[PDB]
Amino acid sequence: SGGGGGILEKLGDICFSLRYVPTAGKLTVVILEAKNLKKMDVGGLSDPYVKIHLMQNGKRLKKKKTTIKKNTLNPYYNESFSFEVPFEQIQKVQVVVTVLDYDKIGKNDAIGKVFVGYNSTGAELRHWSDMLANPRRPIAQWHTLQVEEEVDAMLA
Ligand SMILES: [Ca+2]
Ligand SMILES: [Ca+2]
Repeated sequence: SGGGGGILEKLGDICFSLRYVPTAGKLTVVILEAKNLKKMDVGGLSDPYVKIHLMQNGKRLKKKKTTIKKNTLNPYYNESFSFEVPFEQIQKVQVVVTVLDYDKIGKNDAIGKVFVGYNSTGAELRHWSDMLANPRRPIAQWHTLQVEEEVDAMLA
């Protein structure tokens, strides 16, 4: 129950898998696809890429990013990323996933973001809990993107 703050924001959705291997402390995130993304270019679509941050206690510990897909609101990525998180800390971290529009000049604006892990709620918490309940198994799930203002207030 609960969560769902981004549902009516019409920013789009992201699908990714999570896998956690406790013995090795290996956390794997596969960015699969995004859909229904907000348009971010005047006269056009968006040039989306995805950023992943590992966080704890308001600090960005590690940063990864996908390749950029041009001129689409429904990008497919299928790009894998791994992090090292010891099992004693896996319930105390966040994985933050942000979709942005690449612009050749100017700060790249976020479309929206979500996080899973500590302090996550709703479908975000469910995905994380499913990952932890099933060591070694990747679990794929869709998530609704939420405005950065809101998500960042929860992460800070
Ligand atoms: Ca733009
Ligand atoms: Ca752009």
